[PDB]
Amino acid sequence: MVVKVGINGFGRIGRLAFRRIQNVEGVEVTRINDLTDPNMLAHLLKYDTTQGRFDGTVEVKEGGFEVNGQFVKVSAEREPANIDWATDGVEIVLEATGFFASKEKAEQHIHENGAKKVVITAPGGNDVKTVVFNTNHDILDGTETVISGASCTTNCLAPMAKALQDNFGVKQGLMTTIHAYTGDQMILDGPHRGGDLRRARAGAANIVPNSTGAAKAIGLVIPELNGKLDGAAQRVPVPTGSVTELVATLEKDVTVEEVNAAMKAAANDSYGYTEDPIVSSDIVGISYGSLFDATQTIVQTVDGNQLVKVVSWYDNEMSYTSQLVRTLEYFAKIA
Amino acid sequence: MVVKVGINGFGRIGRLAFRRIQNVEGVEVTRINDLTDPNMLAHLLKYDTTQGRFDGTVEVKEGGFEVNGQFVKVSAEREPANIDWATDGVEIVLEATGFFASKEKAEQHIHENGAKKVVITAPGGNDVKTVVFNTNHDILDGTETVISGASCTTNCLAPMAKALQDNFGVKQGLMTTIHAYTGDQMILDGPHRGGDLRRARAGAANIVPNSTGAAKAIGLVIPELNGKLDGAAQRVPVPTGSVTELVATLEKDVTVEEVNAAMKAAANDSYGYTEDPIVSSDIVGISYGSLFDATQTIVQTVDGNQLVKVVSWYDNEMSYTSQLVRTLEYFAKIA
Amino acid sequence: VKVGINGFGRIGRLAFRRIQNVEGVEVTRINDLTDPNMLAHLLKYDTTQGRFDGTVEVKEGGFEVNGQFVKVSAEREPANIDWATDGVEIVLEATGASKEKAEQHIHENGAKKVVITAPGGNDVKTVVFNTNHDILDGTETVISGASCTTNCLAPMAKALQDNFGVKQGLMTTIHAYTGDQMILDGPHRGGDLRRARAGAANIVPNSTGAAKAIGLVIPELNGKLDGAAQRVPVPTGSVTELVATLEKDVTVEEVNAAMKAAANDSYGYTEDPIVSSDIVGISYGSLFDATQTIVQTVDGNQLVKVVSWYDNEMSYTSQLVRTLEYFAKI
Amino acid sequence: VKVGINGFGRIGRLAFRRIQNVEGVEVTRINDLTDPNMLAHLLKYDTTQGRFDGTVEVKEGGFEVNGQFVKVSAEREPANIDWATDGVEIVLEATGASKEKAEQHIHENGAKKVVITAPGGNDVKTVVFNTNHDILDGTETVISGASCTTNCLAPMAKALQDNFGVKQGLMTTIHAYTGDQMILDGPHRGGDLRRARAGAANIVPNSTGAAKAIGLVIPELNGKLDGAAQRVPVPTGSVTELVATLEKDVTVEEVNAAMKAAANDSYGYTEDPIVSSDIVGISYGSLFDATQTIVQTVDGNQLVKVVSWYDNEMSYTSQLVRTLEYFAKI
Ligand SMILES: [Mg+2]
Ligand SMILES: [Mg+2]
Repeated sequence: MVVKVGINGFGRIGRLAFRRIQNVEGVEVTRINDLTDPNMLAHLLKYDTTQGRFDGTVEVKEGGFEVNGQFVKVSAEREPANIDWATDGVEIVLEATGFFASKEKAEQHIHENGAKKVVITAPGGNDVKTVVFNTNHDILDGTETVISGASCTTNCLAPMAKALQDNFGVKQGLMTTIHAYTGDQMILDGPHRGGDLRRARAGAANIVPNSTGAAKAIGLVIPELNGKLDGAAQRVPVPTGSVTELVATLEKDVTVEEVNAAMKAAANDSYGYTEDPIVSSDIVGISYGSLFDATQTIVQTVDGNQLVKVVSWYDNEMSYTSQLVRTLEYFAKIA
Repeated sequence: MVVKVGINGFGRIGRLAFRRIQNVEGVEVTRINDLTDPNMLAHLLKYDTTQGRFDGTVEVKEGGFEVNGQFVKVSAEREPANIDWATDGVEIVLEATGFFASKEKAEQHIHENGAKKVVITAPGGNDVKTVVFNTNHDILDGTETVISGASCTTNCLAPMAKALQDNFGVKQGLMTTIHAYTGDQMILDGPHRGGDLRRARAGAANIVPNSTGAAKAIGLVIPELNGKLDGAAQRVPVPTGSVTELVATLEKDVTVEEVNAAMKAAANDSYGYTEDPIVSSDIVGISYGSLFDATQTIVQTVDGNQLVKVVSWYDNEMSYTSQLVRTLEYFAKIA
Repeated sequence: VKVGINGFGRIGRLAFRRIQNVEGVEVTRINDLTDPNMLAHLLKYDTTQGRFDGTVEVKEGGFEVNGQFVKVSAEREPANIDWATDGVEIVLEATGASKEKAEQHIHENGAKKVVITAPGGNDVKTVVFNTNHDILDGTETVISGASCTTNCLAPMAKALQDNFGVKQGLMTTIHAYTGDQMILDGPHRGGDLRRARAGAANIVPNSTGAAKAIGLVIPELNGKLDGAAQRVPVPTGSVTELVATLEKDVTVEEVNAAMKAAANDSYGYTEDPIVSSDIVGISYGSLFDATQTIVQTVDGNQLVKVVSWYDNEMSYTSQLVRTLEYFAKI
Repeated sequence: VKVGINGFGRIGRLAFRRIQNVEGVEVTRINDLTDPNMLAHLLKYDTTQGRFDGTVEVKEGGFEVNGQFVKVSAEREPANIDWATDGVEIVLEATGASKEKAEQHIHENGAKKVVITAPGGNDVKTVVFNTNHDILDGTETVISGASCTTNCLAPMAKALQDNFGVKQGLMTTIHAYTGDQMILDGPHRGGDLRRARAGAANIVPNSTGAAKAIGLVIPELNGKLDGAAQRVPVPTGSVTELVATLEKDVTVEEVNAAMKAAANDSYGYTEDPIVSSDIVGISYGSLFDATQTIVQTVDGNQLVKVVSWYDNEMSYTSQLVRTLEYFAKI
C-alpha cells in the first residue's frame, strides 16, 4: 500500500513529477528511464530555472541517483518492452517521453516483469480514457491498462468549463490562452522540425500566435461540451505560467456574482478560487490544476443578450504535474 | 502651405511624432516645449530602445536642437498660455504631456501669439471630437479648436470594428488586447501612483491583467457601436508591439473567407491587411494604425449560432504615432 | 530579538520574510507611508521571491501575519515612532535617513540600536557579517550593513588578501536590473542617461561604489579596488567578477581551495556550473563559483579572476538579518 | 562581385540583406537544405534586425528579391553546386565545412574563392577586415572571416598593442543569448550543463575562444589574452570588456584618444552613453565606448579596462561582406 511509480522520460514533466511526488504521502518513484546522460539529468533535477532548487540533495551513483538518502535506479533503455519495471516493484508508469503517446505503444510497459498500469502525459488517441483529476476521474473503474492525464491546458480549462456547464449550460465558447513560451519554439529565428512559421521565431522576444487543441478536444473530458468550444493561443515571453480566457454564451442569464459564486462552490484541491489581483509569477509552482480568478469575470449584457468571460490561471508546468500525480496515485490505488 | 507643428510634451509619443514627421511631405516641427533637460531629450531622440537610432543627426544648441542641419527651438514653459507658438509660425500643437487632456486646459495653447489648432494625444473628455484617421475624420469641418487623436488601442480597434459593423452588423463583442508593457507599470514590485495592485508588479516579468477603455468608448469614433463593446488587457513582456482580439456576435451569418475579404476591401494607409503568419516584432515601427491578421480569424458555428473572432496587430507606439501625424496634417490643412 | 522596520520596500519586506525563519528574532512593528493594503499585497506576492510562506491579513492598525499581530504605522519622522511600545530593540532603517541622523529612532520609548541598509557616512561603522562584524563592541548606536554588492565582494576579496595579498583589482558586476532604472525609455530623477533606458530590454552600463569603498570593510584594500557594472534583463540575481593582481604566484586549484577553506554561512562555495536563477532566494551573502576561476600567467606575471554569485535581493537581506541579530545581542 | 551563400542561417540571411546596400556586390545563388518557403519567410521577417527592405517572393527554383531572381538550391555536398552557372566568384560558407575542405566549392563550374564564417583551422588565414586583411595576396583559396567576437576584440586589442604594447589581458564578454542555448531547461547536443539552461531567463557563464585565438589575427598577442563570457537575456547585441596590463604608463584620456585615432569603417568610436539596443544593426565590426574606460593606477602599477560594443549579428555580418568584397577583387 505504497504506490511505487516509474517515470519514462525524465524531461521537464518527468522531473517535476518526481519533485512533486516527494511531497505526496503514499507515492514514491523507484525507477527512472531516460536516454540522457545521468549527470545531465541529475543536474537538471537539482537546478530548475522556473521551479527553484531541488528540495534536498541529489547525487549521481552507480546505476542511478541517491536522492535525499534513498537510491533511485536510473536506466537508459530505448524501448518500453525492455524495461524491467517489476524489478523495482513499479506498479504504474508515467509515460512522458512523447514518443509512445498511444495505447499500443504505451502498453509495452506492461509485460512480464514490467509494469501493470500506464499514464501517458498527452491526449493519447483512441481507446485511451482522458482523465482530468477531480473533473472526470470517476470514469475509471480499475480495468484500464493505459490512460491519459490530458494536456496541461485541458487541466486548466476543464473544471472552469464544467462549472459553467453544470450551473448555467454552455451554448458555445472561444478560448484564448495567454501562454508562456515552451520548448517547441526557437530561442532565435530559425527552421524548426515541422516547419511552423511562427514557432520558428524567437519565443522569448515575441508575442507568437499558436494553435491549440484543448478546447476542440474538451469532449474527451466533458462529453456534453463536445464540439462546443474552440480556441487559440498567444505565446508570450514568460518562461512558465499561463492564463486561460473563455468567452461563451450560456443557456441562462447570469450576473458576475453568480458566476463567481458558482466557481467558488466548485473549488477543491484541483480547482482553486481567488479574488486577489495576482499576476503570472504568483502561480509559478502551484498545485492547483486551475486557479479561477474572480477579478477578471465579465458578464456583458447588450439588448438582452449576454457574453460571459471567465479566466483561470495555471502553471502550465507544475499545475499539470500536480494533476498527473493525483491521477497516478488514484489510478494505482483502484487497481 | 507647409504645416508647421509644435509639440508640447517630448515623451515617447512626442519624440516618435517628431521622427515620423521627418518622413511626411508637407509637415515639419518648428518648436518643442518640455520641462526636461534638453540634453536628456536630445539623447532620447537619438537613441530609442524599440524604435532604433534616429535617422540622421541631433545636436544640442543654444535654445534648442539642430536636427539634420535645421534648427528646432526647444523651450521649457510649464503652462500653455505662456508658450509663444506663433513666434515659430506654429499652426497646430500636438498636446502630449498628459496634463492638459481637456478642452479648457488644451485651448490655452490658442492665445495671442499662440497656436491656432490643438490635437490632444488622449480621449480628452466632453466637447472634444475624437478622430481615428481614415475611420471617422470626416466629422471635422475645420471650425474645431481642440480635437483628440483617440488612444493607441482605439486606433487599432476602430477600423476593424467598423468593417464588421458596415458589412455584417455587430450585436456585441468582448475585446482582449495582448499588450506590451508600458510606462505606467513598475519595473520591479513596488507602490506606484494610483495604487493599482497589478501595475505595482514587475511589468517585464509577468503576465499582468489590466483594465482597458477603448472598447467601452468606441462610440466616440463609431456611434452605432456605442455600448456594444467591452474588454480588458493582458500586459506581457515585450517593450512595444500589441495585438487586439475581438470576439463578437453579428447580425448576419458569415464565413471566414467573407470576413477576411471584408477586411481586405477596407484596407488603406491606416488599416493594413496581411495573410503572413507574423509575430509581434514584425509590426514594430509600422505606419499602419491597425494591421488585420487574416490567419487568426475564427468563425465558430455551433447549432446555427456564430461567434466571430477577428485579430489586428498594432505597434502601440508607432502605429498610434502615424495616426496622430495623419490627423495633425489633415486638421491643419482644413483650417 | 524584536526588530522594527522603517521602510517596507523590497529590502524591508524580504527582511520581514527572512526573519520568520530565524529563531530568536521577530518583527513587531513596521513603519511606512504606503497604504497598508498595498504593503500587505506586496508582502503576500513577490515576483522573484515567491508567495509568502503563510497568511497575511490587514487588521486595524497593522497586519496579522501567521496569527501574530504586527503593528503598521505611517509616521514620517523617526523621532515620532514609539518603538518601545512594541518591545523593539533594533531598527532596520531601510527607507533610503542614511546619516547618523538615523539615531532619531533612538529615544525614550524608541529603539536602542539602528542598522541602516546602505553606506552610512563618516562616523558609521560598515559591517559585512562574517567578514568584519568583530569591529562591533556593543556601544555603537547607528551602524551600516553595507551594500548588497559589498556583501558579495567582501568575503571573496578578503580571502584573496588573507591568503595571497592583493595589489590591485577591477570589479565587473553583471547585475540584475533594479528599481532605479526606467521600464521604458524616459527621464528619471537624477538624469542619468543610461538608467533612463528600458532596463529589461538592454545591457546597461552603470557605475558602482562597492569596490572603491571596500576600505570601510577591509582596511588593507583601501584604494586598491575599482569597478563598474553591466545591468542586464533578469529581475534579480547578479554575479561579481574580480580581476586582481596578487603578491604571490598562485594556481587555479590553490585559489579555489582557499575559497573553500573560507566558506561559512555568509560565504558559500560551489563547483556546480549553475546559472543566475539558481541563486534566487539563497541565504549566502556571497557564493563563490570555482568553475569560473582563471589564473593567467604570462612572462611570470599573473592576472587572477575570481567570481561570486549573489541574489542582490535575498543574499543582502540574509546578511542584514545576521547583523541585526548579532548587533542586538551584544 | 557575385556572391554565393551556402547556409542560409542567421549569418547567411543577414549577409544577403547587407549586400543589398553595398554597391558592386550581389548574391546570385543560395544553397540550403531548408524548405524555400521557410527561408523566404525568415528573410522577410527578422525578430531583431527588422523587416526586409523590399520584396521577397518564392518562385520556381529560387526567390525573386526586389525584382531580381536569386537561385535557391538544396545540394548537400559542396562539390555538387555549379556556382559558375550564376556567375559566382566567391562563396560564403556559413553552414557550420570549416576545414580547408571548403575548397569543394571551387571546381570547374564552381566558385573561385571561399570565405568560411568561422575559425577555419591550420592552413586557413583568418581575416578581420581593417585589422589584418593585408595578409591576403590573392592566391588564397579558402580564408576565414574569424568569429563575431574576434571582429569586436581585434581592432581594440590591436590599438592597445600598436600604441602601448600589451603584456597580458583578460576578456569578459557580456553577450546576447544565442542559438546554441536552450529556450527552456533541457538536454542539448554536446551536453554543456550551462547551455542546457533557459537562455532568455538567466545570466549564463560560457567559454570563449576569441581571446585565446587572437594570435591568428594579431601575431604579437599570441598567448597573451584569455577570457570568458556571460550570456544574458537580450536576443542580440553584446559588449566586450578587456582588462589588460601594458608596457607604458597611460591615462584614460590618452587611451581614448588612441582609440579615436584608430577609428575607421570597421572600428567605430563613441563618447555617447549608449546601451545594447543602440548597436543593433550597426555596420561597425566594433564600436569602442570611451565612457567605460578605466585606468587604475596603484603603487605605480596599472590595470587598463577598454570596452567595445558589437551587434554579434550585424557587426560580424558587415565585416564578412567587407572581406568578401575585398577578397573577390584581388
Ligand atoms: Mg521561485
Ligand atoms: Mg529595429
